[PDB]
Formats: sequence, C-alpha cells, structure tokens
Amino acid sequence: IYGHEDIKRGLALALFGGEPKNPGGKHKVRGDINVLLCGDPGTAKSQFLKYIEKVSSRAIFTTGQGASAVGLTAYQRHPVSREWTLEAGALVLADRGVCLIDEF
DNA sequence: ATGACTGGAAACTTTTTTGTACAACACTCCAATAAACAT
Repeated sequence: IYGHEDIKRGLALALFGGEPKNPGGKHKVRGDINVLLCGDPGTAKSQFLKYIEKVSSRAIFTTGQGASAVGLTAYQRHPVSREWTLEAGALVLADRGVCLIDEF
C-alpha cells in the first residue's frame, strides 16, 4: 500500500523497543516504545501489522473476542490426582518481542 | 473452563405545552382641500 509515510516511520522505530534501563535510584522505569494505531475503517489498518510479524524473529497475533482476562498472562489446578500447577497466557511467552493485538 | 442462557437494564427517542414573538386590524385622526357659499 502506497502512501502514509508518517505511519511507516513509527513501525520501524517500535521494532527496536529501546533499551529498558534503570534511570532512577530505587524505581525501575520501563523503557519500551508503545505505539497505538487507530484509523478510519477503509484504509486497511491490519495489513500494516502483518508485515512486521514476518520480518522479525518473534511475534504473535490475537483478537479481542478470542481472549480475555484468563488467556492474557496468568490464570487453575490439575484436577486429576490432587495437584496444583499454574499456567501462563500469551504475553509471557512473547519475551523480548513485538506483540500484535487486534480489535482492542 | 468460555460460552451459554434468561435476568435485568441508561440513555434518548418521542411529544409538548409552555411561555414568547410577531403577524394582522379596524383604526381615530388628520390635514389639507376643495368646492361652496358667502363675499
């Protein structure tokens, strides 16, 4: 898709994600570049995200109605022979990568 | 479990009758006026 040069500039800078350091003395300040896109439905906004997930090394893709508070980061037991085992969602396995959330 | 039911459910359309707002209207008056009836 040709056009929207200002949109393509923000996608390349967000791929690096910066360098999360510790600028304070006791507080851990996060250092990630978070970009929130929102356009008029009709200019194909989801096709701009399907390109960065193939040129990177780790990227996922989820929807809105396909997940909730359970399938997010952590949620119960193993009801087979009295056991307890915690699970994880989708943001934990996507370490040091670029996450793509559709229908927010 | 999430995904399935009934169970309730907040803005939000409708009217609306309220005052106002401005429309006429018969309008008393007028202002010569004009002819007439004196000169």
